[PDB]
Parts: sequence; C-alpha cells; structure tokens
Amino acid sequence: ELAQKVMNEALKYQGWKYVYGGSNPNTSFDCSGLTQWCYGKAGISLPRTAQMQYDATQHLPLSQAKAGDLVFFHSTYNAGSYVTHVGIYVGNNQMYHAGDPIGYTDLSSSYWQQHLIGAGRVK
Repeated sequence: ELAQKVMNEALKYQGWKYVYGGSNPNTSFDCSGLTQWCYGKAGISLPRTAQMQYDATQHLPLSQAKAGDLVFFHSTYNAGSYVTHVGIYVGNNQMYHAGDPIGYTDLSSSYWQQHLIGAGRVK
C-alpha cells in the first residue's frame, strides 16, 4: 500500500526540474525533498536530508528491497556526509528519484551498483 501511495504522489512530478533545497510542489524538489514530500503524503514523516533519512530507516540489500523502500548512495558529489543521494525503490531494479529531470532510473547499471549503500525500510 505504501508504495502505491508514495508513487501516486511522486508521479505528479515526472519530468520536472531538480531544484536544490526543494521540498514541495511549489518549488520542485531535490532528492530528499522529493522523498520527504511523497512519504509525507502517504502518512510517513521523514527528516530532510538524505543522510538523516538513511539513519531513520532499517537497512537491507537491494536484493531484498520492496517497492516503497528507499535506496541510498555514497560518493555521488563532494559532501561531508557519507550518504549523498536517496531515491525510491519501485521494484525490478528501478528507482524513482530527483534526479534531473525527476523520474525513473535503472539500478542495475554499474554506476548505481558502485555508489550503492543499500536500501532502507521506513518505520
């Protein structure tokens, strides 16, 4: 149920431009702004940053992940925190994320595999 609620919201922003600092439809979204907003619509309260969201979830490999789990990554840009990116797992090795434009990407790629930290299940 969670996945369908989060993604019904997230799909409204498919193709939108990434905006740094964005956390609502009025501004558009950054990676963890998209997840915070969409999970919020589904009744889950998440913290604002990708790192904070990582630390609020229970972790599991991508092979065990289910749609509606989050997926986290390291070393995607020059950051103080270990976690540098988050997106939404939607099954079949795909994630939906911001992302520029916002939308789907395939996690099977070497790039995502090598930046992967793991998946996280929300509380």
